[PDB]
Amino acid sequence: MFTGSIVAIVTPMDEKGNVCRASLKKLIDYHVASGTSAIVSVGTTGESATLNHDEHADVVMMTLDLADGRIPVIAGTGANATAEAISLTQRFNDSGIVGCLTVTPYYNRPSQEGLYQHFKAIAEHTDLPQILFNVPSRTGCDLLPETVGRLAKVKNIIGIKEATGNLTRVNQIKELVSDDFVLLSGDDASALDFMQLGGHGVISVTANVAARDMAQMCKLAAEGHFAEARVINQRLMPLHNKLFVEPNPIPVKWACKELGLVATDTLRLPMTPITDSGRETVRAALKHAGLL
Amino acid sequence: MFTGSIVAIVTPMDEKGNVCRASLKKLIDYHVASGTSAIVSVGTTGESATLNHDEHADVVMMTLDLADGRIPVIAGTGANATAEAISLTQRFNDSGIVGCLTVTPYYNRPSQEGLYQHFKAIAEHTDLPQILFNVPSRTGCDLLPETVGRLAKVKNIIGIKEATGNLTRVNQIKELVSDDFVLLSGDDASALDFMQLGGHGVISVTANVAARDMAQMCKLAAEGHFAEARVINQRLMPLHNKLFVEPNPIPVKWACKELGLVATDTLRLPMTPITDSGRETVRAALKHAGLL
Amino acid sequence: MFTGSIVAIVTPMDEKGNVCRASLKKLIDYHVASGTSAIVSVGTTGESATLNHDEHADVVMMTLDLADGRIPVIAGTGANATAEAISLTQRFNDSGIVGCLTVTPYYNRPSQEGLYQHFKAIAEHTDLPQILFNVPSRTGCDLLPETVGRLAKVKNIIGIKEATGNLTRVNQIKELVSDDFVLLSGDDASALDFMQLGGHGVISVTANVAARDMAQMCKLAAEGHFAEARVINQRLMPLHNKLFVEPNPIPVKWACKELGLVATDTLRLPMTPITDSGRETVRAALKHAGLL
Amino acid sequence: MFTGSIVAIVTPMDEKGNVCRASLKKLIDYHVASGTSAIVSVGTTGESATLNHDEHADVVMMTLDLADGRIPVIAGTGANATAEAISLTQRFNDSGIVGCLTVTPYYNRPSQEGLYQHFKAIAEHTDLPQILFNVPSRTGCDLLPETVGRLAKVKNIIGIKEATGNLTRVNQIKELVSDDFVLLSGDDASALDFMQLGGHGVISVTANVAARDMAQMCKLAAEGHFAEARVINQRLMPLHNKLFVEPNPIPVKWACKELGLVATDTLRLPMTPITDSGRETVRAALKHAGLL
Repeated sequence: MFTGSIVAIVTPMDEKGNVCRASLKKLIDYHVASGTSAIVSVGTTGESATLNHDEHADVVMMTLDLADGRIPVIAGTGANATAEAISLTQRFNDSGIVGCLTVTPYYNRPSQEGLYQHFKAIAEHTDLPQILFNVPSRTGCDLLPETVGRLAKVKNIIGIKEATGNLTRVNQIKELVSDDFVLLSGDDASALDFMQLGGHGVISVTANVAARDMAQMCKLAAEGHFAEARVINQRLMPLHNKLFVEPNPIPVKWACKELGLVATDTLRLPMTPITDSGRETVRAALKHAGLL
Repeated sequence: MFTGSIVAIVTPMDEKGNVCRASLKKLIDYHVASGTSAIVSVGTTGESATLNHDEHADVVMMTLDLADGRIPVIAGTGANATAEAISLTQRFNDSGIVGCLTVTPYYNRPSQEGLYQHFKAIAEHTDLPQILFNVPSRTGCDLLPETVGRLAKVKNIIGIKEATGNLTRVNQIKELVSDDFVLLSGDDASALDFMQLGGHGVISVTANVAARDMAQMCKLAAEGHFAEARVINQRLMPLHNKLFVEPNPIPVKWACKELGLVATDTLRLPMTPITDSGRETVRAALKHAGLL
Repeated sequence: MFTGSIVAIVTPMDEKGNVCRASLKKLIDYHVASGTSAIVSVGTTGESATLNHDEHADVVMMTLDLADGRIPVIAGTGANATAEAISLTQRFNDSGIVGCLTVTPYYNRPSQEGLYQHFKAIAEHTDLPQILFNVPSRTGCDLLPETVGRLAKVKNIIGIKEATGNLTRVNQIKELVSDDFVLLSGDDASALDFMQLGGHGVISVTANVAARDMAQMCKLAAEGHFAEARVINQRLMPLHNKLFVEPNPIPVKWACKELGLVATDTLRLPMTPITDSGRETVRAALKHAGLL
Repeated sequence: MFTGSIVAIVTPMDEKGNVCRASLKKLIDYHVASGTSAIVSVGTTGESATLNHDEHADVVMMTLDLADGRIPVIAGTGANATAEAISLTQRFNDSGIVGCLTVTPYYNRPSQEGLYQHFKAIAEHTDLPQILFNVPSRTGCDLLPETVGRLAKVKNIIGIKEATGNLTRVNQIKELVSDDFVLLSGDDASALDFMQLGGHGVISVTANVAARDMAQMCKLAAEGHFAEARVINQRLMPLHNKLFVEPNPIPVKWACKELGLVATDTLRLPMTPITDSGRETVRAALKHAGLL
């Protein structure tokens, strides 16, 4: 499933930074019960940056196992070297995942033509559906709509997570691609606007802690009841902003811990513990959402 | 040596995309003869992003052996995961490299406190001199002068490659650190200005193909003879700019091949072959510089 | 009328730069026949910058006279000194205009509190409805939603022309103001998106030359037929962009001349004649729109 | 004189918002005694935006008479309409001012060709020396070095006040113009760096309240004694920054009043009184500078 509220799930860790199975199970049970459409495992919010490919794979397999068919799982598979992205993708073939979320190469700043060849080659060497992921603030490059349109012609490139926060992109992309190509927001604070403009859902950080509200908001939005959805969004808006008051996923892991959904808020360096000021900002956002 | 013209050297490759030993030797001899003060091996211009850590270590060791004590070699050791940066740094402990060039974590956007804990841990796991590297347009994050001052108090952290193109940083950093701390431009087009403000040199892309002029420009600059250094800078300014007409190192590798310095201009995806129009652009800038 | 397609009308000039009555009449007849909701007289596209207050007033009175009750007229009245904005506003009291379009002070970069006091004082000393105008790219300041919300409580501040091109502003403002406060796009290329998000119309440069299409697009948008409206918008999109290929109103005045709607494309300095390249770009956009 | 520390002088006002003659005389005496090289009368810091042209001419003439041949006076003559800039310039022909400081048209965003025709026409209607003024954050447009080179060939255009804060412009402009062409910082915080790169001085806001230190800093800089100039710059750096904590000239006028240099800190709307928090911020920076 590539529609509705999709959680960009945290990788819960113990005090030594290793995946905590008991916390992860609890989160998955929570998403099943709360009506989340799918789980992105080991994307950016899941600390893909600081797990090696072995641990990355373990977490995705553990997520599949615990999910036990009750909720679809999409694996993060992005890399800034095309050969590495292919290799990582091969690790998940015939695993049970329903798709992959794959980011524009970060740091090395390829051209549009380079981005096109990068994703075409990934797509060629798998049967798994691919969701492109654009986030220039993190990567230093910007997959423009024209190039998205070229890539949408590839059979198994089926959608895009668009995280510019630039809402003009929704209809620039939409007019260049087929009606079943999926447009997903990657920016929680502008996500309802994104859907109102024609987007089909959101890959969401807020959904980690407000899963039920997020699920209802996205369904109301898909039904065209945008005013009914804005009431919920307005409740969630302090969360949409303050979950990024310190680098993601520091705030959301703290929030998960405060709610009792995970055992510890431990991250891996270069992420560092939440400051006390961040604590009180996030706690106030959780209260505004009605979660504490 | 952490002063004068330091080349951010390309990793020349055969048509298969693997390191070409004869081309690399030719490049190193060229830098020895040209007066280049040091080599950065497998930094960004050397395609650190598309080489695995074993391949990257093989290229550093091969560059060191080929230099044969004639020119100091600095290893690129950057990673966006701290444990991974330590691990890569440790491959070079007691190897003969004189120091490491280590970038701010890219993509995961750490806070200033995160940047501090990252570089500090790295420095504590090595005896090698560490040069910080700040390049916000590639990384999505910006190591501010205040934090550079903090890290400069670590015995082992001895300078910064500053690639913002924002020349105010030279004296903001200088007043916060000791006189022994080295300040290096990471932006060829503004590097002479950077030295005129008190910078000690440049880690240069232009130097790959104009090593003699670059060495002489930096020597004049260190001596305070700025007007004569500008005459060289003006010859070189089209290269400073046009070597980024397409994503680096696509232009510089083609220019190396055109000058007979390397056998092929092959790169790894997501870098792609230079376009015809970029070919003509770089040819004209080489001509302007008097090289072709 | 402050809803639908509102033309930011050109001030047609003869060869000496003086208002051309015959061309202006033709334009007004054209807007009456084409279903334009209203005319903004002597706003930015009408060269408010280069007419003095006497000429400014003459053009607005001439526009009223020629309009002859058939179409409502809104006068541009903005100034970067509060006392000048008041004085200019007093010139139009009891003139027949239905409202004023008043820009954030440009150049002097006041604070939010300053912007609040600026517009409150203007509003206090007239009965005429006021439409706030935010356009940071031109002014160097940005009237934020919070401050719009404070100003909306003033009886006769009735709406805003929002020209950031940042579509998140629509619902940020809307939730802070009453349901009859009017939200108008000031950015043609993102205007349909703006209306789809809840905006009530557009103060438009494209409407100078594609009035009928613009009127229909805005009505379809108000009725919720967004797909039907996008077909028209897609026809107009090259115009929405290329009318700004050179500084507005240079392209649109040329376009008006090519269509025969005005006698000359003359502007006042520092606007200069369209280049030949601009000519062919704009002509191609007019053809794509089906106007030539 | 178009060299050294040139003050962008406030227009001190009584509580009614009109020019206060006793405060202005006190300021001019202060600059004569302090070693300030020249006064810019009714530039931006002098509230050119909120004074009509008659009031602005009255203040320039009063500043000239009070200077009584002891210190050269430069008139601000900027306007975004070319005919208006000419008219204002002509008020000062044969008046005793030594030159004009004239800004790129703000708000109407002319092309580079427009900027060329604007400044050229102005220069042709006067015998007075003209200093160009580029400040893109206020004006919405950017006079590039290439165009500065073009205008410098006009006999009458003799320098530029560069307020981008982008220090690369110093040598981009310098290589395109003759050695007689003057380069002046318009950004106090980067002005010493600007002079170290070959700049000839600064038109300064800081100098309003720290005229002695500024004159001495610029004198040391012209002599090449940069390290000793930095010691002064560091004393002054909190002012360089905090004098813009609220929109200029709100902070500098309050600081003038606190030092007993003017009778009131009154400004014209849309500038508003300094906040309590800004009061405390500016007080601390004055203390740091050793003035209070």
